[PDB]
Amino acid sequence: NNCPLDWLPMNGLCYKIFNQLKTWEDAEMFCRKYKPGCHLASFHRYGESLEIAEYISDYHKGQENVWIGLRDKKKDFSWEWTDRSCTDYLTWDKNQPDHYQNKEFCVELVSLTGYRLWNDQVCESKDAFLCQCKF
Amino acid sequence: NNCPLDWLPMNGLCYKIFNQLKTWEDAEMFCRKYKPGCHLASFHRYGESLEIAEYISDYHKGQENVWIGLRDKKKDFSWEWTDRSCTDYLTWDKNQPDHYQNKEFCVELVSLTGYRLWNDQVCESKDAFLCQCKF
Amino acid sequence: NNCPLDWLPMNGLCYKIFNQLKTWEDAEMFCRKYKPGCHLASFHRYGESLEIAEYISDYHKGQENVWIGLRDKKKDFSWEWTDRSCTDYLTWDKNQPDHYQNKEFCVELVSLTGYRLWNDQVCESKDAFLCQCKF
Amino acid sequence: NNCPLDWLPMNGLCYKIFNQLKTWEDAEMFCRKYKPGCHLASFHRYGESLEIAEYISDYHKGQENVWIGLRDKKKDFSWEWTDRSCTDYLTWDKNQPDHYQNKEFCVELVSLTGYRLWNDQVCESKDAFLCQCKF
Amino acid sequence: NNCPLDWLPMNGLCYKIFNQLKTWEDAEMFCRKYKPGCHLASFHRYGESLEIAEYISDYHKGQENVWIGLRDKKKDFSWEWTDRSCTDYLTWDKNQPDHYQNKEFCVELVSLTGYRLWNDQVCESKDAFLCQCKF
Amino acid sequence: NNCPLDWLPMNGLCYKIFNQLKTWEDAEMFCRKYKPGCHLASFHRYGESLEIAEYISDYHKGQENVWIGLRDKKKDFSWEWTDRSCTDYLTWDKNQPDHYQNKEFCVELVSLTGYRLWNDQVCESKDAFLCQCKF
Amino acid sequence: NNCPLDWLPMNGLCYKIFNQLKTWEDAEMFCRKYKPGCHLASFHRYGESLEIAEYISDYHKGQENVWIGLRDKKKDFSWEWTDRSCTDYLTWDKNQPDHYQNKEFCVELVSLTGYRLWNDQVCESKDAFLCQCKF
Amino acid sequence: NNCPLDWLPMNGLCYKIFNQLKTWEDAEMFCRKYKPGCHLASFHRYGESLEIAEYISDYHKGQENVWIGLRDKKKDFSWEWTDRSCTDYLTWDKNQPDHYQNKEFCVELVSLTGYRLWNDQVCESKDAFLCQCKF
Amino acid sequence: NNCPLDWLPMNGLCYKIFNQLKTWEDAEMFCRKYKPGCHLASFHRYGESLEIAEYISDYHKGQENVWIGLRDKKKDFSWEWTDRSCTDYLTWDKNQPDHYQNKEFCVELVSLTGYRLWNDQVCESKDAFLCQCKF
Amino acid sequence: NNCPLDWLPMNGLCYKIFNQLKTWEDAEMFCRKYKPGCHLASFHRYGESLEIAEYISDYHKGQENVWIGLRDKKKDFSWEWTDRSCTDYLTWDKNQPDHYQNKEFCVELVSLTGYRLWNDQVCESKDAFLCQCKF
Ligand SMILES: OC[C@H]1O[C@@H](O[C@H]2[C@H](O)[C@@H](O)[C@H](O)O[C@@H]2CO)[C@H](O)[C@@H](O)[C@H]1O
Ligand SMILES: OC[C@H]1O[C@@H](O[C@H]2[C@H](O)[C@@H](O)[C@H](O)O[C@@H]2CO)[C@H](O)[C@@H](O)[C@H]1O
Ligand SMILES: OC[C@H]1O[C@@H](O[C@H]2[C@H](O)[C@@H](O)[C@H](O)O[C@@H]2CO)[C@H](O)[C@@H](O)[C@H]1O
Ligand SMILES: OC[C@H]1O[C@@H](O[C@H]2[C@H](O)[C@@H](O)[C@H](O)O[C@@H]2CO)[C@H](O)[C@@H](O)[C@H]1O
Ligand SMILES: OC[C@H]1O[C@@H](O[C@H]2[C@H](O)[C@@H](O)[C@H](O)O[C@@H]2CO)[C@H](O)[C@@H](O)[C@H]1O
Ligand SMILES: OC[C@H]1O[C@@H](O[C@H]2[C@H](O)[C@@H](O)[C@H](O)O[C@@H]2CO)[C@H](O)[C@@H](O)[C@H]1O
Ligand SMILES: OC[C@H]1O[C@@H](O[C@H]2[C@H](O)[C@@H](O)[C@H](O)O[C@@H]2CO)[C@H](O)[C@@H](O)[C@H]1O
Ligand SMILES: OC[C@H]1O[C@@H](O[C@H]2[C@H](O)[C@@H](O)[C@H](O)O[C@@H]2CO)[C@H](O)[C@@H](O)[C@H]1O
Ligand SMILES: OC[C@H]1O[C@@H](O[C@H]2[C@H](O)[C@@H](O)[C@H](O)O[C@@H]2CO)[C@H](O)[C@@H](O)[C@H]1O
Ligand SMILES: OC[C@H]1O[C@@H](O[C@H]2[C@H](O)[C@@H](O)[C@H](O)O[C@@H]2CO)[C@H](O)[C@@H](O)[C@H]1O
Ligand SMILES: [Ca+2]
Ligand SMILES: [Ca+2]
Ligand SMILES: [Ca+2]
Ligand SMILES: [Ca+2]
Ligand SMILES: [Ca+2]
Ligand SMILES: [Ca+2]
Ligand SMILES: [Ca+2]
Ligand SMILES: [Ca+2]
Ligand SMILES: [Ca+2]
Ligand SMILES: [Ca+2]
Ligand SMILES: [Cl-]
Ligand SMILES: [Cl-]
Ligand code: NA
Ligand code: NA
Ligand code: NA
Ligand code: NA
Ligand code: NA
Ligand code: NA
Ligand code: NA
Ligand code: NA
Ligand code: NA
Ligand code: NA
Repeated sequence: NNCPLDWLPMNGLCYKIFNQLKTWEDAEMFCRKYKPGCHLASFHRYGESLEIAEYISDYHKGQENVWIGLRDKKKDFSWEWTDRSCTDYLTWDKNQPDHYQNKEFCVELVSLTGYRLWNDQVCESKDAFLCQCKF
Repeated sequence: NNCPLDWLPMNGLCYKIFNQLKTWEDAEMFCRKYKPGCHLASFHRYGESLEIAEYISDYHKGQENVWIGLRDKKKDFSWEWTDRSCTDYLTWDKNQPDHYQNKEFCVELVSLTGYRLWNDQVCESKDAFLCQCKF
Repeated sequence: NNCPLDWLPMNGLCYKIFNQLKTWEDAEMFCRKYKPGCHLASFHRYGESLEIAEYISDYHKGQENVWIGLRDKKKDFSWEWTDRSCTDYLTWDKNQPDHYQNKEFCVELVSLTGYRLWNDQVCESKDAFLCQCKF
Repeated sequence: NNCPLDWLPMNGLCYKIFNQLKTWEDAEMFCRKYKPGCHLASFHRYGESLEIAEYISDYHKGQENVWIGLRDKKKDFSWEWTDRSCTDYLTWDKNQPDHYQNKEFCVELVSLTGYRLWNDQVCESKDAFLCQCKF
Repeated sequence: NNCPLDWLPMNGLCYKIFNQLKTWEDAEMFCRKYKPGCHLASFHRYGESLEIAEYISDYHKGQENVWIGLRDKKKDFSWEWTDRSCTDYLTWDKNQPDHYQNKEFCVELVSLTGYRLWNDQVCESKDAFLCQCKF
Repeated sequence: NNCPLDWLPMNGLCYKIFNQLKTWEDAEMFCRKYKPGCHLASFHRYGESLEIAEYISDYHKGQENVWIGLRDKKKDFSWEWTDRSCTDYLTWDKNQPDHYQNKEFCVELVSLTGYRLWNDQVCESKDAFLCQCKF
Repeated sequence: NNCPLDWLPMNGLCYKIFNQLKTWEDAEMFCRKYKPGCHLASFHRYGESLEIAEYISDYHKGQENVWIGLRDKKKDFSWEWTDRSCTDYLTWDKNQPDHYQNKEFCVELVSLTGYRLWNDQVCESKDAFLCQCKF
Repeated sequence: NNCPLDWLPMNGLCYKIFNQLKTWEDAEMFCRKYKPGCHLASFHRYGESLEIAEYISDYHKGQENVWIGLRDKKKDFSWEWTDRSCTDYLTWDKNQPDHYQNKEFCVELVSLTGYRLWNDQVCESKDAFLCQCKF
Repeated sequence: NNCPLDWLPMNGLCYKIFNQLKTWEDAEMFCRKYKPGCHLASFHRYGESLEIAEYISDYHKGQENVWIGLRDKKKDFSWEWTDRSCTDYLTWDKNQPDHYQNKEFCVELVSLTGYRLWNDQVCESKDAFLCQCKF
Repeated sequence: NNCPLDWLPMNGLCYKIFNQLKTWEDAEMFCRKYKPGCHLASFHRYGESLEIAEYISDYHKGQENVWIGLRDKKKDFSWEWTDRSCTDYLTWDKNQPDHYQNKEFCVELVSLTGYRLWNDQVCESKDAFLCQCKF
């Protein structure tokens, strides 16, 4: 009804992991250009993080990390979602975010954590990615 | 429509009884692989038990017991649903759960009770099963 | 399109008259086996009665009365709907229900009242019937 | 979606102009038998008159007037809608309704006014007609 | 799904930029004649401007401006939407509207502003256009 | 609180039986002049009839009938509520309304029916009355 | 409660007729300074005209007309409400508005019509006035 | 806001235990006559039972049992609430209901269970009671 | 009455201008200490801007600008509301914000724009201010 | 209004910090005795922690830690809220909970963290406390 068969429906939106590897920026443009009304995913509750993590664990083969829509463009710990939603929830991995070497401003789901925790990472890294769309 | 023709729409979700016999664990992952977001069914009110019980008695094939999403992971009688909803409702059959022979940590609907009551059973045993999805 | 094109959409559900003549219980089992989530129809509002009456008058030829889902299972004047919804609405015909000779425990729409009012009738009578479904 | 592609969705219902010419009675019965849950159209606010008027102009060419669901069944200026909705809104053309020569009891949208205003007319006149359905 | 796959679902409606050059009036008629209930788009919220601006930037390349449904038919700065919705939100570009040379009465989204802001333009100019439909 | 302590809160409105005897018109004017936005009560649901019937039985002793806001001003059975709400629910007593002797045009709740059913009565008769107000 | 006892609650706002005589400008400023969130009244549906008309008749005796919030600020028949709401509804008296002798730019409810219909009048005329507030 | 200080607010309603002792019938009439829109309490979810039980334990001194609105007038296990709500939830004590000596048709909260479980009891018994009101 | 009589009710909250002149931070602490749940005002809709502008123009004498709750805490152009609501709406004045000489990090309504548009200003400036509260 | 003047309204409930020092248990029963339905506060999202933290820092008296409704009854680290809401959120301070000296099974907001983080503490120790009510 709300979403096509191969998309995860949650709180009015539809989510899908893509196994293809891309930079954070390339992943966002792809989601946006996939169908009108799409972006890399934004998270707003713990239940979402867990339902999403399990979904990726079941539908994604490999240990590659997954890009999500959070980023720090101003480069000063002001994380914002590409979909323009509120940053009213977080779940950083242990010791994150750390702006490692001052080159990490794009967020990724950490494979080692069952895709449940976030990590700021180099945007030029090649990760799989999670799109979020309205249908 | 809210659900495909052969699914039971109920309080916003869709349910279906599958007659193929599987272990509790394979019944779960089967549901999750039918479509992203599905799980073995969870119950939260008396009306659902009755509705579900009637649906199964009308649509199943055979006289098998049915696996649902409730399971005792810690083995300390701490029942949790695979869909992560709160365990705010329970409807055990007479004298259950009994962790019989300390080898029962999975819940099934009991066929002899017309599929209304629950019973903790051996997870490696095979049963028919009830999936729950959001479309 | 909440319903197939040959069903009447009404307050979240779908309705359809079946002109084949059946006993009250055979009608209920036919609705039940039609598709999951169906029963003989339940009524909860004055507006539903008038809408259903006209629908029946237009799609139901002849003057056979029509079975709906109300019945007195305990034979004690406690009317219940087969869909388990609340009995919070009643529109009995003149001098009904009367449990005539204590042999009438099933409810039908009365052809003579333009299918607006109800009558308790011998359950084994053959009437056309109104199914209700969730799609 | 709320309506088929060939229909106009407005405030919860679906509307379609039919260009076949019919008497008011035949137009009402055609709508009723088109599919369950339909009637000639009722109007309740100025926006609806304006939206319908433009819709007909775009999808109904020619100078034929259009039947709608208002009629004077008691013949004493008691205008009621066939869909049983409230007569809480009227938009009569200049000097209407007038029961001209006591032969006018059905209401049509007047082509010369761009289908904005109403006229009471001989029910046996052949006009195009506007149906309203629930899907 | 609320909209066809190549349309943008937004607050109950569906939007689509058509990359064809037309005068303001031809663009309105094209939308109106597409399916019943469409018009050049109306805007009522800041979030809509941002969402539309981004969508247009991604699905409409080049520098052609885009027609929207606002127009000053009376020519005394009384801006009205073709879909008759209320003019309760405005987002004019710097120093607009200005009725430049008494020849500008139709509104367009300005490419140079990233399609975020509005400008009144000569109605016979050729722009791409944004349709809005209710499905 | 939605209503003063001696008024019955029901579906957004406040109701109160006044145990004073008045003609139908004096009863309407009394309610109207009580506070801005009051009228003799209008009814739209079966649940309201039951709730009101019980309330009146408990707070109005004796056998005097009770005026409600339904009246046939035109005298051709066109029943309208004084609060201008839609006449979309009726619950006439046996064989009513009958315009007995061409002198009955105002409606009252019938004491002998437990204030559940309606009757058209001579407007100059003295009944207690039921006011409805928006606070 | 939604409004004080001395005010009429209608569709979310509160209305009160003031019997003091004032020019249209003084009436608008009195409403604004009465308390934050008030203006002379705006109308958007026929029900409101009818409810307001009766309210004024009951709580405003005498033959004085009543100021409401509609006015032609540009002086070219561009009627706008002081509360910035949409002019989506009009109910002018016979042959109004007429800009009689080019001195009429403010709108009053006409006493001779029972306060149902409107007239454009000399803004400096002393009329009673209707305020609208949020509480 | 919703309820007076000494009442427990839950799901739109207000609840209060009265320490005075009365028969079931006398307790119901008292609630009804206390203020318009009151009855002995009805329960519809487990959380209600527990929040209520705790409230009574804290505000009620003594070990006397508490009457609630459930009863079996037809005397055949058809329990219904005096407030006319659905019987979509139950929580009988161990081995209840038992229609002991065929003289128990009124329900009471069992003090020994911390007022959490129900017991069918003699209606002529003197218990404290829980009223439920709308304000 | 969602608010005290000297406050402006608006979309669930209450607003009030304070004419005393304070630095941006002293204004925020004054709103905070006024009553629990108060801050300098946040804006989220075009309609709020216009309503607040008129309210200020009527209850605020003089031309002192007015502090609102937006500020750039990280001094990096990342504007946040003191009430922690989402920055999903902006209405900057011409050529603002400009961080003039890198000393302006607090936002005020501009008197010259009729209090409609915003300007980033030196936080130590003395302005009147707008509080917002939940009552 | 939703709450009394000296209470903090937040997501439908009312909160207040009490400075009187009490044991965790007496703080709980004190809240329950302030009004039926109250309990020590429960948290379910990051925004509440921040809102509450700020409120307390502004309205308390002293530098005491604050008791909240979370407590480990079974002493097996199974935290439950006194208001019976699900424990779907947690925000422990550094290295907590530690069941230190196996004598800590009650949670307090830590003053040195600006009242944002939690810590399990000795239940017999005294602290300021945060009540939560529904009015
Ligand atoms: O060194 C900081 C760096 O950590 C990376 O993640 C580490 C992780 O913290 C560590 O526990 C694991 O063993 O190896 C990972 C990969 O080196 C992050 O990817 C990076 O963003 C920084 O946070
Ligand atoms: O012995 C515990 C065991 O009981 C099984 O159920 C029994 C049931 O108790 C008995 O009354 C019936 O006749 O036979 C059933 C099947 O042996 C449960 O299936 C099992 O899970 C345990 O609970
Ligand atoms: O007499 C009890 C019996 O009545 C039937 O209804 C009658 C009805 O009263 C009469 O008006 C009509 O002409 O004939 C009907 C059929 O004989 C009911 O159908 C039956 O259920 C009983 O209630
Ligand atoms: O004479 C009453 C008659 O009017 C018809 O309408 C007229 C209309 O008023 C006039 O402006 C136009 O030029 O000619 C129409 C047709 O003669 C109505 O159609 C008819 O119903 C009567 O009301
Ligand atoms: O001069 C009025 C005219 O402005 C056009 O916009 C111009 C703008 O004036 C100029 O400064 C900028 O460099 O180029 C813009 C695009 O041509 C408007 O497009 C036109 O409608 C008038 O308003
Ligand atoms: O006869 C018409 C008349 O009926 C009154 O009701 C009577 C009823 O006719 C009678 O059978 C019963 O015993 O007493 C009723 C109460 O007087 C209506 O009240 C009146 O309005 C007319 O409809
Ligand atoms: O002549 C235009 C003039 O009309 C006034 O209203 C008239 C009204 O039309 C008439 O029916 C009544 O008897 O006398 C009124 C007052 O002369 C309007 O008040 C005025 O504004 C003009 O429109
Ligand atoms: O004897 C059945 C009878 O039980 C009463 O309750 C008992 C309860 O079951 C028992 O465990 C306790 O020791 O004493 C109670 C009082 O005798 C019920 O009150 C009655 O309704 C029956 O169910
Ligand atoms: O020049 C930057 C400076 O501008 C101030 O605003 C000016 C405004 O540009 C001008 O139109 C008006 O006449 O005078 C204002 C005050 O000098 C802003 O107030 C200031 O914050 C900076 O943005
Ligand atoms: O030792 C465990 C104990 O810690 C207390 O908190 C300490 C805190 O760890 C330390 O950093 C700070 O300087 O002093 C605090 C007070 O001693 C907790 O209060 C207590 O509950 C335990 O967790
Ligand atoms: Ca990192
Ligand atoms: Ca078992
Ligand atoms: Ca019968
Ligand atoms: Ca005519
Ligand atoms: Ca221009
Ligand atoms: Ca009568
Ligand atoms: Ca005039
Ligand atoms: Ca018993
Ligand atoms: Ca500036
Ligand atoms: Ca600790
Ligand atoms: Cl009803
Ligand atoms: Cl907006
Ligand atoms: Na999301
Ligand atoms: Na479930
Ligand atoms: Na039904
Ligand atoms: Na209609
Ligand atoms: Na739009
Ligand atoms: Na009413
Ligand atoms: Na208004
Ligand atoms: Na209840
Ligand atoms: Na705000
Ligand atoms: Na809470």
